[PDB]
Amino acid sequence: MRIILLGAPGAGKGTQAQFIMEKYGIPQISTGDMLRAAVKSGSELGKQAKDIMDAGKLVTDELVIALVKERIAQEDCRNGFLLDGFPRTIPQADAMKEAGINVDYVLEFDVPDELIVDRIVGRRVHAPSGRVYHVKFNPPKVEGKDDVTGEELTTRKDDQEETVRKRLVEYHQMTAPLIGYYSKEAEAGNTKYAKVDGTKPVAEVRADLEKILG
Ligand SMILES: Nc1nc2c(ncn2[C@@H]2O[C@H](COP(=O)(O)OP(=O)(O)CP(=O)(O)O)[C@@H](O)[C@H]2O)c(=O)[nH]1
Ligand SMILES: [Mg+2]
Repeated sequence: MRIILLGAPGAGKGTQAQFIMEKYGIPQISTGDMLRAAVKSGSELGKQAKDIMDAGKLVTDELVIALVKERIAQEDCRNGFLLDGFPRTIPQADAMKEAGINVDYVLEFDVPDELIVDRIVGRRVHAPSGRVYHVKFNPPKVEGKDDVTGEELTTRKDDQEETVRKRLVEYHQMTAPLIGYYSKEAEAGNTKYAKVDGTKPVAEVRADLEKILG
């Protein structure tokens, strides 16, 4: 089973990764994990990636696709793989096709923007220890305090509402054509495509996934 899982930043698609991995006996793979592992390994692609990253440059789509192709040839992908959060653009999807990398399902994990903003802006952290909380959905023991140390909890600057909203605007503009691309691929019989309501309780999402995936 070969699955691409797509979702907006903050939607929390990763909440279903372990369910999928355990269902099919497949690893969760990502461009970030692939790059880190390649650089650490000193492989040929890893050396190219390290030189680019060490200069503060972005790896090319061609190198990213080559890393995907290499990753899925590894023995742990014999049963398939869960490719998390990539492709991100039509050019990247077409490069997957040109390279010969088809998947069985593309799953779009949807959460409304306003709920994403709620899910994120309510987060609070204790930076010294990296413990995190949420005001409405997972309140702390003592209002505004880490129930351990009692130091004033903070909010991460990346989690500021205006930064969150800007990220979502950019994501939808980038992703709309890609969703349409995969719906077309499904119409052509090359893959299957389904949207998932990620706002539901996790067991409800899981049941919806089971109906999609058979
Ligand atoms: N912080 C940050 N994240 C970004 C940016 N652009 C895209 N992202 C993506 O947004 C996500 C932010 O993480 P988080 O707020 O935990 O979102 P999430 O949906 O719960 C994480 P997951 O997709 O694994 O379930 C990351 O997956 C990150 O790769 C950016 O400019 N800043
Ligand atoms: Mg994830």
